[PDB]
Order: sequence, then structure tokens, then C-alpha cells
Amino acid sequence: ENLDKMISEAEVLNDMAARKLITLDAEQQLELMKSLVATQSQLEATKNLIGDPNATVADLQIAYTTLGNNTQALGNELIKL
Repeated sequence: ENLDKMISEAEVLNDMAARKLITLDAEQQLELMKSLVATQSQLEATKNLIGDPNATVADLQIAYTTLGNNTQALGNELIKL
């Protein structure tokens, strides 16, 4: 249940970063784009793992870890500008 919040929260982070990206200048858009890519990628990973019964608690928790770190990072980048 906690991941249901985290994943959608990261979808929010993804969305907001997308909104910021289109408003940012190129260099900044690109850097935050990379962070967005990392975030969205682990987003997709977690989104997949939560539905994947083959994904183990460690795999899932690691996905949560990296997604969390990516949202922390991207969020930090959002707050930067």
C-alpha cells in the first residue's frame, strides 16, 4: 500500500518535472530531463515490480529505494530552480 502512494507520488514528480521541463531553458531542461529519465525509468520499474509477483521484496524495495532517490534528486532539482 505504501508503494501505491510512492509510485503515484513519483508519477506526480514526473508530471511536475515535465511541466517544469517545458518551461525551463535547454541546459536546465536537459539536466532535469536526465533526472526525469532516471525517475521515470525506476518509476516504470517499480510500477512493473509492484504488479510482478516474480519481483522479490528486495527487488521491489530496491526499486523503491532508487525511485525514492530519483524523486529526491529530481525534486531537489525542481526546488533548485
